[PDB]
Amino acid sequence: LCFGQCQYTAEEYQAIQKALRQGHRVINLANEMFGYNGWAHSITQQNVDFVDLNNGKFYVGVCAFVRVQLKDGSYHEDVGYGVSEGLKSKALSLEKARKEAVTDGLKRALRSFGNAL
Amino acid sequence: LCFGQCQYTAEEYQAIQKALRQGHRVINLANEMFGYNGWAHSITQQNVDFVDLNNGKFYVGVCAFVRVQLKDGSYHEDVGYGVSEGLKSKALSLEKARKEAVTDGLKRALRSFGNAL
Amino acid sequence: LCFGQCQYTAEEYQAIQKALRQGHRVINLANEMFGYNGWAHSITQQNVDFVDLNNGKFYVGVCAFVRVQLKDGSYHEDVGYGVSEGLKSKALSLEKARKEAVTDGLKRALRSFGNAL
Amino acid sequence: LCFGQCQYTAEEYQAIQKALRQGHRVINLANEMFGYNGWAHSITQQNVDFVDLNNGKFYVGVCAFVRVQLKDGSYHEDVGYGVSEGLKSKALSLEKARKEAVTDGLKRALRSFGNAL
Amino acid sequence: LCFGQCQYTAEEYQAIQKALRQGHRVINLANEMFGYNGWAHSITQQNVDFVDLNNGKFYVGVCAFVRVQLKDGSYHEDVGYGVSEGLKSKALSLEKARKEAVTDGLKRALRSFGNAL
Amino acid sequence: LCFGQCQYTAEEYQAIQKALRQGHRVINLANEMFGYNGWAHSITQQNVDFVDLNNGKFYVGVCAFVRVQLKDGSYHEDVGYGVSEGLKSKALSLEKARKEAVTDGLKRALRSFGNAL
Amino acid sequence: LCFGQCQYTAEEYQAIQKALRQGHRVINLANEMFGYNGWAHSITQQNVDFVDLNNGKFYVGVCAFVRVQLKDGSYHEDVGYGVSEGLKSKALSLEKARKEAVTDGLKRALRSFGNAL
Amino acid sequence: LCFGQCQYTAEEYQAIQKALRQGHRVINLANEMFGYNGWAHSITQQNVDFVDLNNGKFYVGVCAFVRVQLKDGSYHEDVGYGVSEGLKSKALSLEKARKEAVTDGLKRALRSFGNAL
Amino acid sequence: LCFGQCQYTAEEYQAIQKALRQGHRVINLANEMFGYNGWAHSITQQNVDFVDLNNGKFYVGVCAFVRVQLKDGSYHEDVGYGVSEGLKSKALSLEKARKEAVTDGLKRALRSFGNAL
Amino acid sequence: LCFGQCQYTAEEYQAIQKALRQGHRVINLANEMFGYNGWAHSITQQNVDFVDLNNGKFYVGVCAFVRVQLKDGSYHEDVGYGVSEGLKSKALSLEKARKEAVTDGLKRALRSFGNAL
Amino acid sequence: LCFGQCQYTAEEYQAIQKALRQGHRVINLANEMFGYNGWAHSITQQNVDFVDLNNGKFYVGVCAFVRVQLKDGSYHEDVGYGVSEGLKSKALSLEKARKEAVTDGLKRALRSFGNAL
Repeated sequence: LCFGQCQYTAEEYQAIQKALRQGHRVINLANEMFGYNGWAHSITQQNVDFVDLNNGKFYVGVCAFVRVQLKDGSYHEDVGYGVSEGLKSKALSLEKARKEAVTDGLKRALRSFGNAL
Repeated sequence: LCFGQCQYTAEEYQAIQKALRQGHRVINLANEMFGYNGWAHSITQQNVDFVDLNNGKFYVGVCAFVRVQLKDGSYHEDVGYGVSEGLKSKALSLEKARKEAVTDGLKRALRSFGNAL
Repeated sequence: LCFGQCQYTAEEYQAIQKALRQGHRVINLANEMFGYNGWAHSITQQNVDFVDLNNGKFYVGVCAFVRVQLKDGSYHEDVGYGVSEGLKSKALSLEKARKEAVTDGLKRALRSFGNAL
Repeated sequence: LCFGQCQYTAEEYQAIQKALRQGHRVINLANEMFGYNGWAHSITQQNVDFVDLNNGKFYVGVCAFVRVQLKDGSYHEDVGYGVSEGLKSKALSLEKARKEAVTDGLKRALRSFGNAL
Repeated sequence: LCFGQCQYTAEEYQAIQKALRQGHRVINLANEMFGYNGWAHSITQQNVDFVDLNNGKFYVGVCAFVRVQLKDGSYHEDVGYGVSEGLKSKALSLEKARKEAVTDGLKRALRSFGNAL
Repeated sequence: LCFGQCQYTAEEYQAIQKALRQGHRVINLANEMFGYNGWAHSITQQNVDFVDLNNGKFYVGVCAFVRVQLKDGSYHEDVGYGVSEGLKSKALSLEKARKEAVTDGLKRALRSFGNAL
Repeated sequence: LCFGQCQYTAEEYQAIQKALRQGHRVINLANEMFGYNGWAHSITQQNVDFVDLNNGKFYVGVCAFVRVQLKDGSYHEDVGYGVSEGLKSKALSLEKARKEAVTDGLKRALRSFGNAL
Repeated sequence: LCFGQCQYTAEEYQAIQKALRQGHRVINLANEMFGYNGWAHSITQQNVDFVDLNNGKFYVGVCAFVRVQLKDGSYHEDVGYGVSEGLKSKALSLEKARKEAVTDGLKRALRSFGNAL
Repeated sequence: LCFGQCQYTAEEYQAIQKALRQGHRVINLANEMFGYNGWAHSITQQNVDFVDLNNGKFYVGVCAFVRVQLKDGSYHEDVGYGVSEGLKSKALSLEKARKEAVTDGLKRALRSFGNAL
Repeated sequence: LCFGQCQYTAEEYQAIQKALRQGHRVINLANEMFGYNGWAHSITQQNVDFVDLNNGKFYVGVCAFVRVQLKDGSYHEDVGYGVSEGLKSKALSLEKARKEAVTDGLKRALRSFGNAL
Repeated sequence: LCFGQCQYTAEEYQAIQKALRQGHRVINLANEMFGYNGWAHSITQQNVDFVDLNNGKFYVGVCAFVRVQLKDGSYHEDVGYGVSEGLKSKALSLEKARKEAVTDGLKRALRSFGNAL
């Protein structure tokens, strides 16, 4: 059926659970375990907490919520934070903080499914 | 069926209830009890109560609502709070407070299902 | 069927009513009576009434609405209030008040189903 | 069927009407008459009319709308008011007023079904 | 069927119309005529027109819309007004005005169904 | 069927039209013609145009829209206005104006169905 | 069927068209042509353009949109305007303008169906 | 079927197209071509561009969008503009401008169906 | 079927495509190609960019989005702009600009279907 | 079926893919490849970034999002930008910028389907 | 079936996964792997972080969220950032930043499906 409506078989579910019980690495692990079409992730919220200028340096902090969903319908959502310090230009700091926040949120949300992740 | 619409069997329900009657640890317990696809959790609301600057120290407090849902449809929601004191940088304090709030909310919401959690 | 659509049997309903006629304790009682998947609770509204600073002390009051729902569809909603006085730090006072409000609301809403609760 | 969609039988309806023709007490009466799963109640609106400080005393007034619904679908909604005077602390006055308002609204809404209530 | 979808029988409709052709009293009359599950009422809107302080007295006026609905689906809505004068305390005046407004609205809306009401 | 979905019979429609071709009086006429469950009325909008204080007198004007609907689905909506002059107290003037506006709107909307009304 | 879903017969449609090809008068004509349950009208928008005070006289102008709908589903909407000049009191001017606007809108919208109207 | 869902026959469509290929006049033409129940028109938006006072004269301009729809479902929408100059009173200018705008919009939208209109 | 749900036949589609491969003129072409009931157009957005007063002259610019839809469901949307310069009166400039914008948008959107348009 | 719900055949899909693998020109190419009824395009968002006046010259920049959709349901969305410099009049600059933005967005969005575009 | 509802076959899924395990280049790779109708992409959010003027130079930073969806229903969303520095004109900087942000977001979102991308 369509994504979010299919169901696993007994053997497939058992194998997946056994493997589970035991950021490119985590993405590769997820693709190998669930399959390229077996999982999805999205961003539900993001905002900038503060942007401060020190003596020629920028300090930035970003928050982001990441939602991970499976083919069956189960989901997990967690928060991620990104920080950049000691940089000279605003753009690089903001870019790094925003990307790191999303990556950390994805990692934390994907850890909830098992110890392997 | 799809998540949120399936139903347990008599034997499975009895076994789950017997086991129930009796934050990585609680996550592992939940995955072992309900299964990797048997439970879900989400964040419904979050806000910053206050950010104050003392004599070189930051005090922060964060609130968060966490909703836990099962395969059948039952759900439980509870509040969690995170606090950071004595830190030097704003970003670390905010990150720690936000993550701790979500973790505490998840723990409290997952305790409502039984004594084992 | 799915949660919120199932119906009780005559014998089960009679037994539940007889037991009913007669905050970890109330949670345990509810789980024993209705079952781990037989009841649910949620938070519909919450706000801070006031935060005042006395001579080195914080006074806080919080309101919260708690909704309790059963497997059949019946529901009960009630208000709860939490107060903290004599504390030194804002964060602890707020946390205690917020949690106590939710707990009191849950207790009051769960009392409406019978004398046992 | 699900709550809000079932229908009474002729004998059950006749018995209920005969009994009807004739705040823990009213709750017990309702549970005995309709059953623990035969009625529900909720809060639709609530607000604080005024908070005034006299010579060391607090005067408070609260309004609340309470909606009572039955298994069949019939419903009744009424207003309730709570007042607190002569108290010393704001939190206790607010708590008492809010709870009393909800209780009075529930009583008034539950009186509309018959003389027994 | 569910409330708001059932239909009367010819004899029942004829008897009800004959009886109709001819605030606890009106409530009792309605319950006797339509039945405890044969009618419903609700509040759609309410507001405070003005609150004025005279030489130690409070003058208050409240408006309210009341909607009455039957089992078949027919409905009638009317306005009600409540006034309090000569009182000393704000809370009692507001409570009396608000309750009287709802009661008057219910009476006026219930009069539209026939002369008996 | 439910209200707003039923249909008339040929003889009933012919009789109703013949009678039609030819504020308690108009309400009684409508109830006698269409039946206690054959018509409905509601308020869609209402506002206060102005409140002015003359030399000890209040002048008030109110607008209201009234919608009348039948069992089949046909409907008619019209405006009504209420005015009060020469009164001493604000509350009585407002009450009279508001009620008169609704009554006039109902009359005008009910006149559109025929000459008898 | 329900209003807005029925369909005419060939003979009835032909007769209606022949009669069509050829404010109480227009209302009577419409009721005679389409039937008391064959047409409907409503108000979609209304506002006050201006209220000016001359040397003891009030000038008022009101706009209104009127929508006319038939049993089949066809509809026509048109604008109407009402003006009052030379009056002494605000309330009468406003009432007359508002009613005249609705009447003119109804007339203009009902003229679009044929020359007879 | 209901309006907006019926379909033409081959002969009727051919005749209508042949006639088409070739503001009371345009309304009469449309009623003769499509039928009294074969077309509809409505107003989707209207606003006042400007109102300026010259040396004792009013200049007004109004915009309006008119949507024309047929029985099958096809539709056409176009803009219309109305202007009044040299008038003495505001009300007459506004009325004339508003009505002329709607009429012009209807004409322009009805021209899109063919050369005959 | 209803508009927006029908489908072409193979021969009709082939003929239409062959003819396509090759503002009253474009309207006539569209009506001849698709048919009077084979195409539709609408306005989705419109606004005034600026209105400036030079030495006795008005400069105006208007934007408009035009959406063209066919019987099958295919659609095309494009922007149109209208400009008026050297005029003496505001109303004529605005009218001309607004109408020209819609016409240009219609032309551009209708050109996307083929070279013939 | 209706647009956005049909499906290609194996041979047609293979031919289209082979042709794909390899602003009037791109429009002609798209119409020849997918067909006059095989593709659609729309505008989802547009805004003006800035309008600055230099020494007698206007500088303008416009952004636009363009969404391209096919008969099956696949879609692609991309951003386009338009710039005008050295012009004398505001209207021409704005018109050119807005049209160029939409054209560039359409081109970029249509390039994503293959190398031929 | 329609896009977002179809399902892969076992052999096709296996081949796609094997190929996956291993910005025109990435677009070509995606079209070759999934097919011209096998994938889609869209923009969910975009904003300008800051626009600063240095000594004759413009510094710009843009954020964008890109959502990639497949035929089955699986999806992945990621953030992209674009920066422009050292440019002389605002328009070129903004255009380059906005386009680069979307391209980077597309690349990052498309990398999540496998190592080949």
